Amino acid sequence: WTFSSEEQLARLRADANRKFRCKAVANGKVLPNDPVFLEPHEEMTLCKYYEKRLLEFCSVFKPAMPRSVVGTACMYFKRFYLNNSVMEYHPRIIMLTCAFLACKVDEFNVSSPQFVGNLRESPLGQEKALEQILEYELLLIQQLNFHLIVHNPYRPFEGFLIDLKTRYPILENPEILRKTADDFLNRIALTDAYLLYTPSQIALTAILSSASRAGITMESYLSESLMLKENRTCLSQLLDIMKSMRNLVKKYEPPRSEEVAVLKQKLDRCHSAELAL
Amino acid sequence: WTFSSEEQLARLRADANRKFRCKAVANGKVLPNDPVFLEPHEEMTLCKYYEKRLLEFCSVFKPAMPRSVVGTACMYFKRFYLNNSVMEYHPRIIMLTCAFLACKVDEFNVSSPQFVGNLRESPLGQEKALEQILEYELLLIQQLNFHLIVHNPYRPFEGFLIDLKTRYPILENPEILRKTADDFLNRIALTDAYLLYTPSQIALTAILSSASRAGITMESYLSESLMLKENRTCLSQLLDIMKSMRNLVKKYEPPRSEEVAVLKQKLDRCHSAELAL
Repeated sequence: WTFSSEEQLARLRADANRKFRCKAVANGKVLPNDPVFLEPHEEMTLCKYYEKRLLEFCSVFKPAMPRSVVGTACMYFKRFYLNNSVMEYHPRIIMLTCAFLACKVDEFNVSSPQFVGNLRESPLGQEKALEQILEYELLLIQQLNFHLIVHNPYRPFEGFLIDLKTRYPILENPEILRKTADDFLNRIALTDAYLLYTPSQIALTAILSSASRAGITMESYLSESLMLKENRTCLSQLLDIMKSMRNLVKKYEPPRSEEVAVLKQKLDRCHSAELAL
Repeated sequence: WTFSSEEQLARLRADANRKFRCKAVANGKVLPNDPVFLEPHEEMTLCKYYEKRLLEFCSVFKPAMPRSVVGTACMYFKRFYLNNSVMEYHPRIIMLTCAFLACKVDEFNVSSPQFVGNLRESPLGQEKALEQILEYELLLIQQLNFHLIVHNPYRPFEGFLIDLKTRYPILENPEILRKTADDFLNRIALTDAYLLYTPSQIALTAILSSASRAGITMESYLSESLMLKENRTCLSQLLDIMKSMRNLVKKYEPPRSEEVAVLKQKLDRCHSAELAL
């Protein structure tokens, strides 16, 4: 569950898209080239959109949801779709299933009625969503190969922040660093970076690249402090990895208002006709 | 998930009982020798009772539930409690969670509202049960070590029945054999036999021991047909294994009406006071 390239994820996602196309066509009600089907690239936009809808949900989640939970939930959502089609299991539901499962896994103390209680729908509407999470729970757990422990960036982040503040007492005002570094971490979390690097490299990139966004530079930081090494890197590599992630977020295209509007409708029209009977 | 003795399961169950006692006592509200706690032997009675309540539920389950499902569900229930206390997770709920998970795992086509629809409770009461299954789903899956595939006796049973009817055309009236052998299989399913032997040995014992209950004896059956061997046994062992299971069901003490009434009340009084805060 930590891959070697954007190409490797591209392939997996493509496979998932074909597998459904073939299943749908196999179950007769549609021709192989029917434009009802979403293209891998279209699935992606919808996933970007839902991952954002996922983030919003967690942000407003009244019983204040810890960042370990929101991070875990997003990792699930991503991994699910590396080999599953948006056309087969609706991401509106899978998204909410990832949040719930994540609360359970991370032992975040919240009951299901409390959880669905955070949805802007009538009491029965919310009960209905609770029902759908029961439907997809095992599916989600199975599609994750039963590997539910996900290591988030927030832990090594707090550690790097600690390292800096005691090592460079000048910046004893990290309250500014943290907020910036958090903003940047959120952007990385929206790319495939979580599936591509260690959470430490991810935490490190958020901090060094945010302090730097601020102007300040600790030219002796990596060398002096990080003579130590936990996640594979003779300094140089790390510098390239940071350049790599820093690039990923630079080239991240957010879902656009209207395309989503179209693709949602396609996705809805897809779940509408029995393609999966 | 196939053990070497009733002693091995006895130990596991005992451990589970102590672990809770210690957790409860650790969380202060109770003394180590408080009679509120159930003894391992008492847990057992309650489990026998619930496994029967489990069987009844599946029997009346309107969208006719296949025997693979009911068998799988009972295996879960048993395995859950090999290392978990009835005092900690109520078997009324775990029982229903095992049924649901089993429908999902075996791909028995039934939705959650359909499932809970089979409970003799008001619409909200049933929704409440659906909620509790969502609560315990992951727990159940985790406590099963993520091993959800359970091989039932019904498959090799149908095969042995086929073997007999073509090999001894006299008994071409197996409709009688089957019903008897099924009745006996139900009795084995209530003992630890499922956790102790292969489903083939279990299927074989149900058939050979039921034909025999009927009077008829095929002295050339094992030797002539079963020169073949899939599950460890130089004839002799098998004969001893059949003697073993045949013994287990002989010495199975069903839960008694009033003791249950008491133990339920103890169990309820247990879940009543916060022992698990």
